[PDB]
Amino acid sequence: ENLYFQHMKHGRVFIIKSYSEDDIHRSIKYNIWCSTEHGNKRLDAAYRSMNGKGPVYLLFSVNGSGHFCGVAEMKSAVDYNTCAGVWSQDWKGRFDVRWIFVKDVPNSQLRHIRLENNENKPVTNSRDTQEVPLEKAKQVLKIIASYK
Ligand SMILES: CCc1[nH]c(=O)[nH]c(=O)c1N
Ligand SMILES: [Cl-]
Ligand SMILES: [Cl-]
Repeated sequence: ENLYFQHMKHGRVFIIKSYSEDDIHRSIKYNIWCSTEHGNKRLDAAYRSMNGKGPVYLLFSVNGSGHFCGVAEMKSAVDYNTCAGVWSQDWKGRFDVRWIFVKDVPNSQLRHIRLENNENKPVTNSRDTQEVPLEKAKQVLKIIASYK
């Protein structure tokens, strides 16, 4: 048995959807990310209200790719006035992350997990910065960690 994830009771988990493999590569290399304006606001609020009591996890997936590509933890609030044009298309600001898992996990492994906060759609049909309920997030994390 593996009961690790089933015992975490603090933490918030968001889907990250990127159009760009370049941005993913840059994020892994430099441990930074940037979302949309409303995406940045959502993550920032979750980071600041969490007050170090638990992690904010980011489950990354390239739009159209058919798989998730890894997991990172948010590691700073959003800095909204930073150098422009560092990403594939010319985004306002930056926050620190720490990538803790880089592995392709097919959507087939995950599509049976549905989000009650998103019309019961499969977690694999999420938009950028879709939040995941913690009990579903525990299931997703365990599948990602278990995939070979
Ligand atoms: C700048 C990183 C980023 N952030 C986002 O929210 N959507 C994307 O497609 C993407 N490449
Ligand atoms: Cl890894
Ligand atoms: Cl699919």
